[PDB]
Amino acid sequence: DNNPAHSENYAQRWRNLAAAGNDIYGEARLIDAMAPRGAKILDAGCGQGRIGGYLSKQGHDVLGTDLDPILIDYAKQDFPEARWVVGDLSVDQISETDFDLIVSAGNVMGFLAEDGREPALANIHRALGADGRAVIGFGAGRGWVFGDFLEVAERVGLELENAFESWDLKPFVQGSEFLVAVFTKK
Repeated sequence: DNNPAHSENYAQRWRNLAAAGNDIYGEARLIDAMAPRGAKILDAGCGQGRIGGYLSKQGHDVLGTDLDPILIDYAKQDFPEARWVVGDLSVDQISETDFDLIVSAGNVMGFLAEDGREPALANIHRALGADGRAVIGFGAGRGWVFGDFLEVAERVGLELENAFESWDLKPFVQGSEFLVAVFTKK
């Protein structure tokens, strides 16, 4: 009996998040630590803008892209000092470039079709500035085998700089169940 008249408006969203008090900004903290001040940052697969929105509040120039139009609408309401766009990274080229940082923190790789994976990563690569970095974090057993992911990344020209098993920089080791991979361009 669920329908779109059951969802939260702007007030309710804001109050419910402040009242939840959840540690939801870990990924944003890492990107902030890596960023120069006023960096240009792409939140790739941004959902309703949790990471990019936080970054916009730190004075960065943020663009968030996601395929879900309802969530981009929430982002536009919640974070009007950032820029937000509906698009599917596997099929729709990102036309903007020279991003200092690009972050993927969605952790929803299983929804990305196999044939969309290389185009998605080539897309990231093209949007990256010459001296920019891409930081992509997702879990084991959540739609993408880490070795294939790295292979696809390297094939499109994203060069692994380092890898961690968490957004708080614990080292990626044998049997690690999560990957945060940092890439440079070319």
